[PDB]
Amino acid sequence: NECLGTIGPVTPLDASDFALDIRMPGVTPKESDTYFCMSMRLPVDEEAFVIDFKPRASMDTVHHMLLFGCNMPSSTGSYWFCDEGTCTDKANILYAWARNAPPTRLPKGVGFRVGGETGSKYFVLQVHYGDISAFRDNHKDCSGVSVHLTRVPQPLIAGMYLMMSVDTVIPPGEKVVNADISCQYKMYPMHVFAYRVHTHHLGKVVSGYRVRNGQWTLIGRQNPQLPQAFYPVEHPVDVTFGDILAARCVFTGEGRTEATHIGGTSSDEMCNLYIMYYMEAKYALSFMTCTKNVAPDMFRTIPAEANIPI
Ligand SMILES: [Cu+2]
Ligand SMILES: [Cu+2]
Ligand code: NI
Repeated sequence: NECLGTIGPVTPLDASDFALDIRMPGVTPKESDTYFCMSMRLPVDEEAFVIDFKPRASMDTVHHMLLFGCNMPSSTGSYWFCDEGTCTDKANILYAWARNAPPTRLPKGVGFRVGGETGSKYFVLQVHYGDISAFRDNHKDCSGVSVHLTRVPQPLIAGMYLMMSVDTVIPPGEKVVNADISCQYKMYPMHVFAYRVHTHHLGKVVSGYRVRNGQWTLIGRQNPQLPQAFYPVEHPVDVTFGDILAARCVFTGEGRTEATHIGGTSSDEMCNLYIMYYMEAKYALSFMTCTKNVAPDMFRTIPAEANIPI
């Protein structure tokens, strides 16, 4: 979508609301599959709430876009290759836009808390230029996301529960390697409303579940090779103190002449399940993470769908 020019990136929507456009600074990808990053300091220092997102993506070149909240972008520059890093501190994903899998809106009354003393001070945008054909014109690109921010406190707060493997090793040619992740939930109840799966080329299926008294409730199941957008859940699933979140990524080593471990490059793998949730404002925490596997055995009871592709 058009570069903003003279009007700037901030549009007053009303006294309490305003839209902030986060766009690439007129960039021109010179190689296919370029990952460019840029940051935007929040205009206000006080706490605000992000209540909507509107993509401004060029349907041709842009493969996917991710918007994160953090306090220390990886670079002080205008833009930079994301392979340099997104955020020095923890990058809290807030939005993902995938080319052929349109994003779902946040439920109304739900917002991510930013700014203030504890929320993100910056937004970091990542734009993945896949096919850079339409860039021979050597035209500058300003794709991005328009965020709707409000100072009006939201009754439900959005957060992210990230389950990620750190130790997986996929022997070469190995037909099937599983990456199990599990943790006991120890906070106030959260309600999952969307999920996103992330894996590199060896990923076949990624599934996540709430396990309560031994029964498995599907949160989300997706083939990570399909566009990695946040997909809505079939039905809202509350996760409560006492429950255990379980996730499994099914990989294959076929095609690889060497072992593949967890890592950031395409020759490495990742097993990430982003579980987007909402919590009552007074009980809400913005992010939780599980990088462990506390109930290995429990996986003997994982639904068969978790192993069969989709
Ligand atoms: Cu992409
Ligand atoms: Cu990755
Ligand atoms: Ni409920």
